[PDB]
Amino acid sequence: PLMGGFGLKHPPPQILIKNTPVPADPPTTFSQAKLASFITQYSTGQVSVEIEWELQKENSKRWNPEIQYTSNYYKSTNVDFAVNTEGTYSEPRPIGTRYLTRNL
Amino acid sequence: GADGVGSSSGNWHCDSTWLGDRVITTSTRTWALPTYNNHLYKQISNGTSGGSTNDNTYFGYSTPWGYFDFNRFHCHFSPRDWQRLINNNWGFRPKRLNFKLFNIQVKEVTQNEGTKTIANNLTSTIQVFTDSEYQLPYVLGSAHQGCLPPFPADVFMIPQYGYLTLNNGSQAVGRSSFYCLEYFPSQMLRTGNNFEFSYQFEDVPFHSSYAHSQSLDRLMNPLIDQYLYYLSRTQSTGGTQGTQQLLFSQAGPANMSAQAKNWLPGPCYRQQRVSTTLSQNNNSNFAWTGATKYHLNGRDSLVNPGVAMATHKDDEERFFPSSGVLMFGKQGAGRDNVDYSSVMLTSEEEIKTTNPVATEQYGVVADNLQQTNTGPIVGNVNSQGALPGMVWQNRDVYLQGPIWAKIPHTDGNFHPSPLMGGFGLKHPPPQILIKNTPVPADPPTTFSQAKLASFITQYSTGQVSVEIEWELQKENSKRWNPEIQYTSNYYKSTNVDFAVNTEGTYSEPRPIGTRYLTRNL
Amino acid sequence: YAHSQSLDRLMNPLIDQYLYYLSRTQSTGGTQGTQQLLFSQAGPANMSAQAKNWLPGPCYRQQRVSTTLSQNNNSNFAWTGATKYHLNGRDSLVNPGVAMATHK
Repeated sequence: PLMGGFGLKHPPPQILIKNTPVPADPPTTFSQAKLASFITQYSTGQVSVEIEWELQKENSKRWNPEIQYTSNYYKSTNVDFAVNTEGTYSEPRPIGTRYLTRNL
Repeated sequence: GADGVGSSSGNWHCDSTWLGDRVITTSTRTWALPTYNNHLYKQISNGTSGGSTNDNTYFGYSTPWGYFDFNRFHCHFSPRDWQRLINNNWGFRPKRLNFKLFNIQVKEVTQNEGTKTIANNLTSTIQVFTDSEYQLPYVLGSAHQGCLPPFPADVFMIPQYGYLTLNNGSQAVGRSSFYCLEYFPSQMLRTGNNFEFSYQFEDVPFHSSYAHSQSLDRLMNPLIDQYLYYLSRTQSTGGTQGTQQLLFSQAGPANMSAQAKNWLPGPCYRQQRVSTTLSQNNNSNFAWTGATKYHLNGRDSLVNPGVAMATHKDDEERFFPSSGVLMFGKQGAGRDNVDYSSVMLTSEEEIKTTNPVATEQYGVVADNLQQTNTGPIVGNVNSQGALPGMVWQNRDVYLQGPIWAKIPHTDGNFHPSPLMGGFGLKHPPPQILIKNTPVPADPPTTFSQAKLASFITQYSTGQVSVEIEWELQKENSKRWNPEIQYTSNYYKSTNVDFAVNTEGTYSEPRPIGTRYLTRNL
Repeated sequence: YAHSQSLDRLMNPLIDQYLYYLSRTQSTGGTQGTQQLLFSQAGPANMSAQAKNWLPGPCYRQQRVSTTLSQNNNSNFAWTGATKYHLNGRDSLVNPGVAMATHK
């Protein structure tokens, strides 16, 4: 992909879900038309997903230290990647995936 | 059991599997069953004492019961899956069907001032039974409304069940039959339970989908003559005197009309002809008056459609018989006195080969018996019965049309097959009947002889699923050039056909005939 | 046995049909008789126009006779106006004929 990530020829299927429509009380006398009324409705539940990942271990002889992604040492108003006063979770900056080095 | 309220009693199957020749098609819809007749049986009638005439008199009952009607094709075939059927196949017939109710939930409702409020009633039940002994009037096959809506998102209302019986005028005779449906074994269902049964269609002929490539009179060999002779000329020709003489000839390529032919066109029962162009039709109302009718028990009944007959001959598109063709509506078309634009007109053109044109005479026969002094006179046969040596084609079926009908059980019938098309059956699929189990309101403390006149307003809803295993007759043919196929327009349009519109109203633009592929007669 | 349902009454009294028939050939309710094709559905109101799947049995007419003497004509039509079939020059009266309802 241009956005990055993995291209796949058989991606994970997409799950589709809908409330089963519940019609309100239809009239007594038959009517040809389809039922235009329904009971306002919504549903809630829990969903769980796991992904088993495979890693390629980093095996390298570079003498000096590498570069690593690390949180700031210095004080700040409030913790990054954590909630704020009013409870709004916030992530300050994007995280690149490339730090460790490899000989071309 | 292991069902209970917390668990759902079924799944949702809408699918079509093409397995070799067999093709399994299933469907599912959401249904809602209103209480009918405040749980009463009612004698209903229409007397001619009112504006009604003697033809419209009926006598009958309207029961609280209601019945699932799946009888129409468009229930069981998605238009694409109905395309694969008519493009690739000569013929098809059903074999066995299966039927399921499930996820039944019952509800009640109360009216408190203007507040209209619904709740669930867990214990309340509904009753379900099929007639497998055919002990009831079988009212499917008259193409009444209310069949499972084509587009599976729709939710439909189960139609009320009633029937008609003998009358004399508005009153009834001694043979008038009554039926109390609660008098049959039925199953009572609770929101946990489901209902299922399996049916098997009786042996039935493949419905022919194809158009003969050879008109019935053209079976000859173009090149070769015949060894038979016919009477070409009664009068000595090329002389000043008209002396009569019998001369004979052979019918070759030159004159093909006189050739001896081994078969006859199908039977013919005339219709009146009508043009879509208004100026061409007469100025009058001949609709009912000049209509083609049959007289029964003093009640003149219009013949709709009538026997299967070619709609219009070659190089006239516009003329169609009065009642001869099935006529559907466009989506959202009015009920009564709606203009021509809203109705759709099926056409018989496929069968023009083997059957006579509907609006034209079948044949000509001699009226008189000739003599020296008597000139021969020949009359028209407007209606011609069946004679030995006649072949014909039954009426085509359409995506909207009915699938079957119940052959009446009588001692003598000639080639049963419905006029609407479809399959005739001597043991059709049973009809399912269903009703809310009536729940009485609080009766008084002191005993009362009278039956309980109050009930809790109620309705129920659930899911229904039906599958039909079909058998196909594969199309095996050597025709060199391409066939004709049913295909959607290539050119752009406001919006897709057979698909929803802006406001969400599903619509089907035109009927779909079953006959494209060709077969050598 | 005697069928409890006359052949034209097989319908459902309550429900309409989805087929249409030709109700009226002429624009109605105007001073001018301009012809117009209007269509309708046959419901409970008009049951005669409904599309029916079968036909009455075959028919070969007979002459009608009343037991009341005054009502019948004054003549001998017995043999003369009889319903006959012609075979090999010998006209043979049809007795009884095909099974047909005696009187309406």
